[PDB]
Amino acid sequence: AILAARIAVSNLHKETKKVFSDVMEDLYNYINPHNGKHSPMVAKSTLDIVLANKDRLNSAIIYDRDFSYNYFGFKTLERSYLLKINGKVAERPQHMLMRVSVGIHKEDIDAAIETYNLLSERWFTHASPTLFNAGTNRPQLSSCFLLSMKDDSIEGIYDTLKQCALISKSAGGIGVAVSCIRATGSYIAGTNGNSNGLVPMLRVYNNTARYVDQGPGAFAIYLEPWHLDIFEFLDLKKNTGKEEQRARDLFFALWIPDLFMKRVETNQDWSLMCPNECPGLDEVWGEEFEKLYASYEKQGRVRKVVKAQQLWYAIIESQTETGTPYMLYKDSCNRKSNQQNLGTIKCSNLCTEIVEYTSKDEVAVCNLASLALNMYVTSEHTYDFKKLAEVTKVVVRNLNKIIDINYYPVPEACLSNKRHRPIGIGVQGLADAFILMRYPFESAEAQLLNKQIFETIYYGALEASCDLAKEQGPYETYEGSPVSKGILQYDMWNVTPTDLWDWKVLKEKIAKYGIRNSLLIAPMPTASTAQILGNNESIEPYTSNIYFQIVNPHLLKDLTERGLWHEEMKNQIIACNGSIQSIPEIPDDLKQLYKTVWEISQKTVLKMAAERGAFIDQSQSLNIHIAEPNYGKLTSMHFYGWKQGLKTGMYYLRTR
Ligand SMILES: C[C@H](c1cccc2ccccc12)[C@H](NS(=O)(=O)c1ccc(Br)cc1)c1n[nH]c(=O)o1
Ligand SMILES: Cc1cn([C@H]2C[C@H](O)[C@@H](COP(=O)(O)OP(=O)(O)OP(=O)(O)O)O2)c(=O)[nH]c1=O
Ligand SMILES: [Mg+2]
Repeated sequence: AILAARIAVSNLHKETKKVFSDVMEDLYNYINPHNGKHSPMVAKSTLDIVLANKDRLNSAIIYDRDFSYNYFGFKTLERSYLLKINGKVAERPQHMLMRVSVGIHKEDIDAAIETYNLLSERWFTHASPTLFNAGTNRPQLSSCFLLSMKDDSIEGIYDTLKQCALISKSAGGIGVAVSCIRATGSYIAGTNGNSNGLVPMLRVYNNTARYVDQGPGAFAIYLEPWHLDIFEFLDLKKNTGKEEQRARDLFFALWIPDLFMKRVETNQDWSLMCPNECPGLDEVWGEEFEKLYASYEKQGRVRKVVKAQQLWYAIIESQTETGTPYMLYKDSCNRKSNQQNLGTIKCSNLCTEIVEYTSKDEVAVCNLASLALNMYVTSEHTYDFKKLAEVTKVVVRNLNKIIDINYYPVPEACLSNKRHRPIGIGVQGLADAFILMRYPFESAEAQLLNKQIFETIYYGALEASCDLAKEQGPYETYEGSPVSKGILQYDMWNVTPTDLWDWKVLKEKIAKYGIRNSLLIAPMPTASTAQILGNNESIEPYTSNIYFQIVNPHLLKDLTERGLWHEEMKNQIIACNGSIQSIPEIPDDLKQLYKTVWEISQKTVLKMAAERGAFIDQSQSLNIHIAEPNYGKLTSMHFYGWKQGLKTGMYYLRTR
């Protein structure tokens, strides 16, 4: 595959123009061969700027950087990231990167080139939609969106459905909070009828997701477990059953109050409620939620009572069957959100890393990028935290520009992003960083470096956001927020950061100028970009020693350098489903370093998530890998994560 990749890049170079401004002119002049219609594939404002600075821009680009991409990463770029004219790729990766850089920075050519170099050297990456759409007409640069139901009426349900349609069309994933919609059997005063509840409503969402493609629609549906239709909700993804009791193309998440977990643990009863009868449960959290909920129980405003454990069993069994629902702890998400001055946060997003406020007037937006953590390790096996912080500042300014540039699919999204200016900086290559540092994932050394990486990210992000506020003013809803009061994320976990960074001085800078962004950090999945860049995904442990059979480059390098490589090892790894643990020739220090996600404790995975979690103001797309699951294991895992203070206790459950 190494030679294959070079030939394919060489072929693309052969088959494309060299000069960036030339390619930009061809893209802009494009004429539809069917229509004879002039449909520019790049925006005029962007072309104007490129032609006006063509010598600097053209001569900045380093075409040899195209050879950096591995075989499958490059094919993925050819497949979806490089603009085509009549089915033939016109952009080199370098062209697309500069198109992106100018797309974000406009007149600021200094800025564009700095971004172009970071991106082309692979220090970080913008999100797929940004890479698709930057520098094009009506550019939709943001990844995903959150929304609440407008109202518990046919009017509201269908207006919200139209929003999802429009957003899906513009290539956004969606998280939707549905708990305010009344349940099965509940009275409808305007028709003198009774509601059929959530399921048939969700079947309309399900078919709308099948209908409207991203640029299939990906809608995660969020429900709080007090809702009367909670048991049916839990069946919607299952492969068995009647079509009318199924919504199999949606994704499912629970927005879990502390009270539920406490009542499961102490084996108490659990009241199911109808939201028309028991209003506002979704608009309070913590103690205020607890009081309200118990008050409705004392008022008899309850439709059904079950054992908390019977609903617990249903949740776990659904996860055993489908890997879902996702597990979010509502009170952890609200109690530790810088956005908590806005009101109660009703849901997360499609990938469970975004925690942002949504109302009938506001659709929250996820503005995302990831840092390639592997790049910050020196030949010395030391971590360049200073460089990591420096790159993080660049990314904050870039995402901040994206908020003002973005073409919003609905006006509610524009209003939310404009008022709160949240961003989500994540990571990839965490497992690679540890491997490069020679630290096993579970080691104490990895554990300290995990904290310190995320301390650095948060610090650098805050610093750039603060400089932005000094330059532009704080975001609109800043005063009255926890950070305006001197409360940073780790304080809300009661965590004292290491001595690596000077938080006292940063807090003084923030007390004086404030900050530009209500939120900053959010480790997202990185499924596409990690494969483009050749890193392990996001914060995940090592997936496998093999992925054409491509042995992991780091392992291959280490075994080659020791004299221990033999081409036979390939098939032994395959026979061991990606493991190197039972290969006798490989030394123990290497076996430890290259343990797979299936050989790594999930308890330590959750702990390490909680640990970094103190420095992540949003949440984290945290998958859980349990080869051989059972109810005790899942129970233990969820309760452990809940009690660690995790916002997102579980994204996907994976097994084998
Ligand atoms: C489910 C269980 C668990 C996951 C999280 C928190 C826990 C908290 C308390 C008790 C169990 C918990 C998990 N079981 S597991 O998936 O079979 C497994 C065990 C060891 C290794 Br190595 C890899 C996978 C586990 N990880 N570590 C540990 O001790 O258990
Ligand atoms: C009319 C109708 C409503 N519903 C649901 C949609 C909402 O969740 C809920 C109320 O719909 P609404 O459209 O609010 O009905 P309404 O205003 O006539 O009556 P009320 O004053 O009681 O609101 O009932 C159905 O599930 N099926 C139906 O055929
Ligand atoms: Mg009504």
